[PDB]
Amino acid sequence: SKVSEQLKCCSGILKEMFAKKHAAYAWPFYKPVDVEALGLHDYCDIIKHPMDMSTIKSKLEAREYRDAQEFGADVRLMFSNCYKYNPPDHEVVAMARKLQDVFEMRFAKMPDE
Ligand SMILES: Cn1cc(-c2cc(NS(=O)(=O)CC(F)(F)F)c3ccn(C(C)(c4ccccn4)c4ccccn4)c3c2)cc(NC(=O)Nc2ccccc2F)c1=O
Repeated sequence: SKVSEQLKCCSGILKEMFAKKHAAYAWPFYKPVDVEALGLHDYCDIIKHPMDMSTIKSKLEAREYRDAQEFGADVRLMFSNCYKYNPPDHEVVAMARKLQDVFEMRFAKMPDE
């Protein structure tokens, strides 16, 4: 099915996002932001739907995403939360932009038929 194939591409993109070659900028997105350990007392107030790569991985496996668009929405939610909460000069934002570039360039090759 077109959907099965799209999901495989999504699985491949997320696997690449976890790969050692991208770890220097991907690592802060591997798991949910630990608001307690980082002392981000206002994070929950500011961000309504936290998202991270391990959460996306778990959702893909459980077959939560019906298609590439649903999967893409959660990847873009992860980056948007970073752009929303952090000051634009924060290092983590620079890292988000590098990981988003890897994501967008490969997600743009999604099979179209
Ligand atoms: C998506 N996301 C993720 C994180 C984040 C998560 C971590 N680990 S984790 O367990 O949570 C998730 C996991 F496992 F995947 F890695 C660590 C461990 C160390 N750090 C540093 C040293 C740091 C600095 C620069 C670049 C990268 N890492 C750190 C320490 C203190 C304060 C900031 N940064 C982390 C940062 C923070 C956000 N935002 C943010 O830290 N904002 C902020 C902090 C202080 C002042 C102003 C701010 F805007 C955010 O969005």
